[PDB]
Amino acid sequence: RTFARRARPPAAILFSESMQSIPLSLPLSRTAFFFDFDGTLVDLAPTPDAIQVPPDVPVLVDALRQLSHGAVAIVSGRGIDSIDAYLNLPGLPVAGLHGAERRDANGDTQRIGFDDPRLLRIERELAALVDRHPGMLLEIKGAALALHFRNAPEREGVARAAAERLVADYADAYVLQPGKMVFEIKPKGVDKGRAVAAFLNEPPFAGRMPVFAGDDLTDEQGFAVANANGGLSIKVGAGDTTARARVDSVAALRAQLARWIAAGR
Amino acid sequence: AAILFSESMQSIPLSLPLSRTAFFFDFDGTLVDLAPTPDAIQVPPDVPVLVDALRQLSHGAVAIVSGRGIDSIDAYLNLPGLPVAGLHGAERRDANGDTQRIGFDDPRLLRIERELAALVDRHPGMLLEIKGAALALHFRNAPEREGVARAAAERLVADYADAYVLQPGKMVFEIKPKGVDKGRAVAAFLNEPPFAGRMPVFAGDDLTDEQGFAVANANGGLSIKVGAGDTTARARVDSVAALRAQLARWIAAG
Ligand SMILES: [Cl-]
Ligand SMILES: [Mg+2]
Ligand SMILES: [Mg+2]
Repeated sequence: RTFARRARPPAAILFSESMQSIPLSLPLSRTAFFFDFDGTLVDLAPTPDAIQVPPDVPVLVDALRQLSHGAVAIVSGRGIDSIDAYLNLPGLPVAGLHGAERRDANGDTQRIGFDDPRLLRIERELAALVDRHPGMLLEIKGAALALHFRNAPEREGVARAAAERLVADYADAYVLQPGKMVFEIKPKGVDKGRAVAAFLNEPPFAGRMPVFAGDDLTDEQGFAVANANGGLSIKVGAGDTTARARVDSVAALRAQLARWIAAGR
Repeated sequence: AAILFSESMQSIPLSLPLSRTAFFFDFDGTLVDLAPTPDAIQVPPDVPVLVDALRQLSHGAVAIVSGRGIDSIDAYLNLPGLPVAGLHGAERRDANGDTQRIGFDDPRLLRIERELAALVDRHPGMLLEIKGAALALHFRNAPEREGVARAAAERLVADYADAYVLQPGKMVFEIKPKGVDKGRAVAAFLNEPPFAGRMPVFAGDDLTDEQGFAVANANGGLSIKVGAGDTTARARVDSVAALRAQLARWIAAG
């Protein structure tokens, strides 16, 4: 009785399942761009509050946004408000907190897990933990928490055991997200891949070839979704990855975006 | 160090490391309920008890930051040597008991005040309110004189733009010395022992507290808005009583 007629997909480029060379150019108005922030567009700093955002970063993101007609999103472990504080690009689509909050292209923001009483109980136990361990840093991120040990590397074991134990106490609602010198605790059932897939179901992203660039373990789910959709996954820096392409550094990734922009306009 | 709040909304934490936290509280509408007139406020004895307990447990890193003057705060709190920034920062008693004033007795303020006293004497309904080092030109009871009030106030501020700023309000134009606001008072405290180096908490209820929220946030701390309204504060509580309940729990956890 009913059919499922589709329009020919706007994507004009497909990447196969193999390692790939980063293209010289991309048809910017048929491509969707998803970027992690720390360690990807901006260098990782000794603490989250110490990152330095060069002026090139907002200029390049905004030019990509213009030339692609809005199909650029930040998909970060930071909160949306933090990303807004550093780029000040009004109305930029942002998935923050590994997908626990997302602002779509209309500017509507959805959040999950904020004000959850269990997070406050987890937070209180981690606060006591970092009290006993100088050099560890507890970062409170709205609906998520980050247990940093970059300045106490000898405490990686106690950070892991504490975070794994608290997550297990609330395993129905929370999940662990390891990262470089950090363990983050975040609501269950949201991730960077799901956030990318949600963007790709909405204008202006829908039907376009996706690009995803990231540097850490959380980003592998973004690479997975970009690959499943025939797109281009770019790992920044060293490490095993499912990304199809790799660049050495934040500067080298930045340089790729700059070339795509120049080739476009 | 140890505890950082990100730029995001935030829940009120169940506890805080009191010996490593700095606390800054607005007074009216934040620690005590709003009143129709300034002297009609009632300060329950809970307020000085909770403030003093936090002062002891944090080893001195508690300050009041209010538009009220220091002497008024002392009259209601009776807490000896409590650090207090009064009159929006125009007077500030530090942790050593020394009071620093900005613009008090300035010859220029008295000249501005004399010009405005001439203006208000001609135009009934207008009222000149004198607030130590700052002035307020009211026209609530003479609303048809708003343009006269605006031109005169702007002209006088312009004659001393080096040192005075104009701030419009509801049926009023405020003339304040430069560098006088709650954010600057917070910032000054955080450059002094025992506040220096500590994660700040700042609680407030209206627009004059927004700069205090911004300073707490810049330092990775906890800004708390009392009541409804748009704010830059990261956390929110429903009421004066609700905020007091948070302080009470933080103390009891200590
Ligand atoms: Cl993820
Ligand atoms: Mg990253
Ligand atoms: Mg107030």
